[PDB]
Amino acid sequence: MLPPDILENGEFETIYFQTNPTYIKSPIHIPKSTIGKPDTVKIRHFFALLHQDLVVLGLEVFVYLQIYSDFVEKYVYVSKCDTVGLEKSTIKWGKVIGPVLQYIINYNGYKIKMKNLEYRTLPKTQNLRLCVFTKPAKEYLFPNSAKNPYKNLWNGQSLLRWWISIIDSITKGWNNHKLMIPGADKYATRKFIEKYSDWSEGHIFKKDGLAVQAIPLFPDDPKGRFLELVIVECRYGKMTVSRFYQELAYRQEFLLGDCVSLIGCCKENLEVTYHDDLVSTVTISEYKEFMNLLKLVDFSDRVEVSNFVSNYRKSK
Repeated sequence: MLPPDILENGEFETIYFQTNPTYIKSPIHIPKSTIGKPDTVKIRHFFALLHQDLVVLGLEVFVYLQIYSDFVEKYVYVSKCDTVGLEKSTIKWGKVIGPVLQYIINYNGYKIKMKNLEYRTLPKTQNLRLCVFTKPAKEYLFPNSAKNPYKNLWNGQSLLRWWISIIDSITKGWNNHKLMIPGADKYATRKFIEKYSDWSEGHIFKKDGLAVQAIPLFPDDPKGRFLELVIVECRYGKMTVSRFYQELAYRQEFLLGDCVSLIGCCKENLEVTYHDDLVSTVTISEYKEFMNLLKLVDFSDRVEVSNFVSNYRKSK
């Protein structure tokens, strides 16, 4: 999951666990007329890097498996990524996030139970979709960490350049690499990807039809927050994909934001082999319990951070 260069024989330690694969309703609205509706299985991935007894880096990724008869539409959604900054870093965190995210993208050892009415076998043909949004918040995962002396505080453009470099390195040979900065003109968006030959402006989802039937609603996604409003306000039967992205540029999160951008990459018709890889798997409640404890930690306080790490090491 990580190179020996990064883990110096235990000076560093990883927290990594998945939720048990859980059936959910589709994040992309399928009609009820829809013929051949897929089953959607969601897996949460949490990764954290530890240096001695302190958290230094965190990454949360959600994997959605839209299981059809002959293939899987596999969506990999980066939920949150953050650093702590209590110590002088010494490590370029892209050299950790990259390999970890690539591991999560390519993981195919899920223990999926059969749909009711022993483990379900996934189709081998899988179409990958990697979905990332960039928005320079101060503390995505680690509260009060923006106060730390060695935390790098992104601006919108530097965070986008950082994510483009990471995603490009782990999506080599993929069918497309799409970047959209809602509200920016094409020339400004093109500047970020001028040195990336495989990247183009736009998005990866279906270009026409209703937006709710093409664009997935991910949790805590600026894109998804507008999709939520379209559904609540009952505009889901009228707003096209084109009109959605047009109006997305005028949302407060984007128009008042700092280079808030949306990245998508696809790889089509990848033959995957099932390969179990024994990792820590937890119930959803145990996952949320961990995440709720992490939200109550003062990550400006080495005492509270070391205590949180100590309590997790006890629970395994």
